[PDB]
Amino acid sequence: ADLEDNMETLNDNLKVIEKADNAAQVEKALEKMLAAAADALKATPPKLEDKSPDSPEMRDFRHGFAILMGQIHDAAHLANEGKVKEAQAAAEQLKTTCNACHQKYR
Amino acid sequence: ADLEDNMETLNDNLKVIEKADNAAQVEKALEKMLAAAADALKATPPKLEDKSPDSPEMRDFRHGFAILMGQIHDAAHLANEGKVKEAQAAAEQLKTTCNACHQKYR
Ligand code: HEM
Ligand code: HEM
Ligand SMILES: [Zn+2]
Ligand SMILES: [Zn+2]
Ligand SMILES: [Zn+2]
Repeated sequence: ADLEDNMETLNDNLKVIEKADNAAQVEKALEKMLAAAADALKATPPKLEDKSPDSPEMRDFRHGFAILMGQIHDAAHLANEGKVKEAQAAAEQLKTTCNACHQKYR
Repeated sequence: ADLEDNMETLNDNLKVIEKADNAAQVEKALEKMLAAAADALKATPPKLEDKSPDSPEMRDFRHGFAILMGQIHDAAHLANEGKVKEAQAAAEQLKTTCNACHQKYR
């Protein structure tokens, strides 16, 4: 998947998490988000097309996913434990990260 | 990249880290390692080449990388602060997460 498709995946699954009945659905949705975030980390977003691979901006971008994958992983543990609404709230607070990178780079 | 190439990148940077001259270099290598761990996440190891991508084995396999990227992440911050030494000792203990996975799965 390219970046836009990976982002849609992060989007489709946050939606699923909000409305899931049970832990297993939340946990799965979260696995799917982890994979997409991971697959997207190597992308070059259109706004940063003209900076070098090793530029502070590109490194910042990559670090944005390291945060995101970190919180996703944590949300995965809560859901894996059976804690549905804590997991759903962990998915909601992830949005800070989505937003802080869209402000800079989308 | 394929899994061999990613593991090569992991091993390689650890040796760049073991003998780095400044914090910048430790940070750069740790970052390269995070990206190679990100990319490897979705590989299927030869040990599980017959297993479904959603088997319990493959799940536990992907967890190993989630854990490893977390620890790389924290090591990256010690590097970034400029605590070169502590970062070098941090990277050395990552080998636990390397061997732990290798022993189950390589
Ligand atoms: C789970 C949290 C996130 C959600 C729900 C999300 C959602 C989205 C959506 C819906 C789009 C529109 C793309 C399309 O039309 O298919 C998009 C674009 C984009 N996102 Fe995210 N995102 C998240 C996290 C992030 C993070 C952490 C970063 C950066 C580190 C990021 C970087 C970008 C960029 C650069 C674009 C523009 C892509 C392009 O035009 O090629 N996103 N995102
Ligand atoms: C910094 C930590 C790690 C280092 C330095 C490392 C290094 C290596 C090396 C040198 C190899 C031999 C393959 C080659 O010749 O390149 C290898 C293979 C392998 N590693 Fe790692 N590894 C690390 C962590 C992990 C983790 C966390 C996992 C799984 C969660 C993993 C899974 C595997 C597998 C499945 C192979 C066999 C692939 C093959 O050679 O066909 N490794 N790794
Ligand atoms: Zn892809
Ligand atoms: Zn960080
Ligand atoms: Zn974990």
